[PDB]
Amino acid sequence: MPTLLRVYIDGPHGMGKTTTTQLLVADIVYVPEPMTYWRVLGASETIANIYTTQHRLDQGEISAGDAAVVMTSAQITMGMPYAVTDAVLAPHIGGEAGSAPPPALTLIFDRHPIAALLCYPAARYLMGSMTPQAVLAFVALIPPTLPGTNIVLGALPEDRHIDRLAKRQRPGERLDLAMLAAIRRVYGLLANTVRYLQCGGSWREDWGQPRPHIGDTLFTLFRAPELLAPNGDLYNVFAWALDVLAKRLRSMHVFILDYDQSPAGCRDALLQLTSGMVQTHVTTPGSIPTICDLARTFAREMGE
Amino acid sequence: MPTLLRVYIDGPHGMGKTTTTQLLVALDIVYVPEPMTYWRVLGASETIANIYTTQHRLDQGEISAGDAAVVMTSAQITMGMPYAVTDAVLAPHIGGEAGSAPPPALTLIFDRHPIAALLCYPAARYLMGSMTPQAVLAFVALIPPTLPGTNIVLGALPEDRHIDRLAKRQRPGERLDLAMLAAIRRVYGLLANTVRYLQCGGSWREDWGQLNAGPRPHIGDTLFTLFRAPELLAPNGDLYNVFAWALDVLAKRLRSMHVFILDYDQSPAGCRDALLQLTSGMVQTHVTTPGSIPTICDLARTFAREMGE
Ligand SMILES: O=c1[nH]c(=O)n([C@H]2C[C@H](O)[C@@H](CO)O2)cc1/C=C/Br
Ligand SMILES: O=c1[nH]c(=O)n([C@H]2C[C@H](O)[C@@H](CO)O2)cc1/C=C/Br
Repeated sequence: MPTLLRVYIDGPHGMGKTTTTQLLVADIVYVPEPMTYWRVLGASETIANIYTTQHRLDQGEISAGDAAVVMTSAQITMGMPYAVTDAVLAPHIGGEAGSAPPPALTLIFDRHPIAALLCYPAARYLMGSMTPQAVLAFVALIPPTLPGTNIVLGALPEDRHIDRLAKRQRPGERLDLAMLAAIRRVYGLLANTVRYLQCGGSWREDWGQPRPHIGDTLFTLFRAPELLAPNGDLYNVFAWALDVLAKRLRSMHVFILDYDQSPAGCRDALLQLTSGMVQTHVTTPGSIPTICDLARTFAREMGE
Repeated sequence: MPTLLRVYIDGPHGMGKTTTTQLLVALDIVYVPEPMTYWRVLGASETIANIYTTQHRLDQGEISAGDAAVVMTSAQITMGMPYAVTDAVLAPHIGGEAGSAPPPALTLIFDRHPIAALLCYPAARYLMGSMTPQAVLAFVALIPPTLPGTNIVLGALPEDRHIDRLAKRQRPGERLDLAMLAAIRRVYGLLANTVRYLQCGGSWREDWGQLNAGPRPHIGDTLFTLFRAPELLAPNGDLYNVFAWALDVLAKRLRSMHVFILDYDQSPAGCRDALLQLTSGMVQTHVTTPGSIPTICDLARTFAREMGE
């Protein structure tokens, strides 16, 4: 069976992810952000909706709970194209290519399902607009990590990123620096959690508070009072959700892209990170054509 | 190599599903209750009361269509949470199908299945106007992979006996809405058909234009018919590719399930016995370790203790 190489460009927004990633593509397909689904298809102006709710809450115009139903609902719309894409792609993915020949196909996904199912929801809770239980519901629904999941997260100084973000302002966005901090922190903890997990870290054994300290992983976010029994013990439901987060993240292949550089530079770098990524076999002869079409139809229909 | 028997009893509420689940376990077996405590306090405060109140305000016209959808969707996420985590932890303990084959080492009787929270109630709420079809399809896209030996028992009870039954008991927060009752009844009815249609070779794509335990049903009698929504249709008339991909998943998820029908129009013990009879010819699965049984047993035990009653 021929091999496929899937790469998921992810990280905080405003770092130049999309720009540099189309820049290297345009055997290689680029799956963009489902902007059309966000703005029109699934609902109208989801982005605007998200940034507006926060602001009304920020300004005391709504309660933390109103911001939460809207926020939760919006996050459902946000990752819908990602959930179906993973779901349909899942059967075609086989085991890792002996890592391997040039892959018969390279998919450049602009973000992975975890952004909408884990990262953004976490950021919003850190922003006071999502319940830690809603977040934990998103985690529980995270699809099993298919082999060959290479996530490229980005690295960029804060003030440089604020400069860059001043422009990557999706339709109806608000330059919220606290959200930028929250999301940077969330993607930071995540890079740390993957390592902690890959280095043998056990959240249940470390809960009591080489490899990162549990206090520097996503597990810290869930020491939320809402998640605890009157005796301080995490409820089992929530603990089982942390077990899921743990097995979904431990098999993901993480790579870092320093965005503090020129477009051709960021782009070159990304082409560099490619040599250590895990590729896989497709399950059928028709997998490559069918995957290629999938990717081209997503772009065509939802890219904006 | 031990074998496990999983049985999810599902269907519209108010049919007596839980008494009969419990009676059956009173006759080894382990019962996994509805996570009423998660819905009342752990995940959110009075989630069921919220659902019935939100639809009401929508109905009364106090809240607006989208105001309700935003509440219904968040309420549906909370309702399904315990179901989705329990499924995710179970998954790696489930091995190949064995059949019903000798007595299983462990028998798990679940009150409802993940699709109740991620498909049925949401599809029912869509029909009630309190949810959008895009969102229902969003949930559908997140329906976890169907593990082998996924035996689902749906109930059958006459519309009238059901209404009376509903009319007698009292859920906390629930409100007698026979419009939702009919909605939930039709939805579980399309589900039953859907499984059979898929198991009879149907391809919703082949038959989209047309919109065993019996013959193959007409696509219009399956759940695919709820998605002929204008908002899911492109200008050219067909469904946008996102939504059609969601329906492919729905097909994949339900075609490997083993669905059974239990008639609830009999005494509690009658139902107890009718279900004990369907159970005999239900597909078992091996576990992935002898020690998966103890584990599985305890997971079920803790779930009950923590979220039941
Ligand atoms: O879950 C999400 N939620 C969210 O708030 N965003 C924001 C970031 C930026 O404002 C704009 C474009 O990424 O939308 C992205 C996603 C991505 C999901 Br895949
Ligand atoms: O998704 C759901 N949503 C919903 O409205 N309910 C209602 C039914 C009844 O009124 C009450 C108890 O099941 O809650 C059940 C479920 C259970 C899903 Br698992």
